[PDB]
Amino acid sequence: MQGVNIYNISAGTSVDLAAPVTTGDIVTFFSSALNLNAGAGNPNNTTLNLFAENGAYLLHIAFRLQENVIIFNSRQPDGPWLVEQRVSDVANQFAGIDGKAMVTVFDHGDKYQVVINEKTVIQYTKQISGLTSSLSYNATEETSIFSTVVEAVTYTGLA
Amino acid sequence: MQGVNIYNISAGTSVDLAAPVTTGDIVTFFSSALNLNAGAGNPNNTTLNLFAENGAYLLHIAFRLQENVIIFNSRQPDGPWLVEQRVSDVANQFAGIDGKAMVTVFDHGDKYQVVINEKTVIQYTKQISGLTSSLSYNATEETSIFSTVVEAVTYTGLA
Ligand SMILES: CC(=O)N[C@H]1[C@@H](Oc2ccc([N+](=O)[O-])cc2)O[C@H](CO)[C@H](O)[C@@H]1O[C@@H]1O[C@H](CO)[C@H](O)[C@H](O)[C@H]1O
Ligand SMILES: CC(=O)N[C@H]1[C@@H](Oc2ccc([N+](=O)[O-])cc2)O[C@H](CO)[C@H](O)[C@@H]1O[C@@H]1O[C@H](CO)[C@H](O)[C@H](O)[C@H]1O
Repeated sequence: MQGVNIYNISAGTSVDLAAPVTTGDIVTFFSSALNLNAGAGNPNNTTLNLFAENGAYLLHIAFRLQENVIIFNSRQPDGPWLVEQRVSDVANQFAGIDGKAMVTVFDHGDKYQVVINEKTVIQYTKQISGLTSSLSYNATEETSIFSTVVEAVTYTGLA
Repeated sequence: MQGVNIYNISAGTSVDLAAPVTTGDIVTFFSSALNLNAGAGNPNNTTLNLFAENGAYLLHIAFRLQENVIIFNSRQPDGPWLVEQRVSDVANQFAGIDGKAMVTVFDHGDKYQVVINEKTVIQYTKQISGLTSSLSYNATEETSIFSTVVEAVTYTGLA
């Protein structure tokens, strides 16, 4: 059965999905703000994460203004960060829409397709496989590029 | 190639899709407001529509607060309106989210699954088949239950 689930994620918190995200599923994060003037992160300004049930970072999306890049990586719950994939020119990815943004992740089985607004920024070859059972939005109340609360909407049971 | 498209639909207007919505695709209408104290409709307070290339209403979603029902119907290019399907208790369908709302439509080929926020309100067996090439949001300032502008996000090329 296809379903839609909605979550309010406050900066620095995580949520367990009522409906896990697997191959064929979609998750979109909505921000009611776009603060490209957030300044230096620590080192990240904002991160959006998809976690496996074992706590592994299946997909880690990090916006780092001080380096003008968007980083994509994975990490076992007990291992070190793996190989980073980077997309340069942050402002460029959000161009066209001001004061807000949306980041969509399509779980394609072997890859995660990440779209910022209407622009696909990367076809991320997975470094770790599995279903996503938790999501998180991490940032400080001072240096995040997104609103204090980010809304996550999942479309599951699609396949 | 899976894609995300965003449209800003002002009340009383329609938009042509850059990427048509077909079987397996999804469209979600986002309202930045939810006025359940709107004046009586005549008879509709708000309607959301998916049109075929020929102008047929593939799916017509009409909210009627005063009558306390949501109407689902289809209309042939030159009319007439077809068989209406109704769902009672409008307020209850939006229960869970205050001051805003989302209506999602899944095109399952033989049916359209409509979900208000997280609740599926109907599995509408199509009366008219075909590709969705445009969308519309109709309402006026005093009768609408939604915001002046409704944002529509389409997820296509999913199948
Ligand atoms: C502070 C900082 O920019 N950290 C970067 C940096 O980390 C290292 C680690 C070790 C050494 N070294 O022994 O010489 C140099 C730099 O580069 C890393 C990539 O090579 C990371 O970018 C790291 O930041 C961390 O990135 C991960 C995701 O990959 C995650 O975002 C962490 O929160 C972040 O600290
Ligand atoms: C005004 C109104 O309530 N229109 C309804 C109604 O149509 C009639 C027809 C005759 C009379 N009357 O002689 O007193 C009153 C109401 O019921 C129709 C269904 O039997 C429709 O629901 C009609 O509204 C129209 O519905 C279609 C979708 O089916 C669409 O929403 C039109 O915009 C709407 O006017």
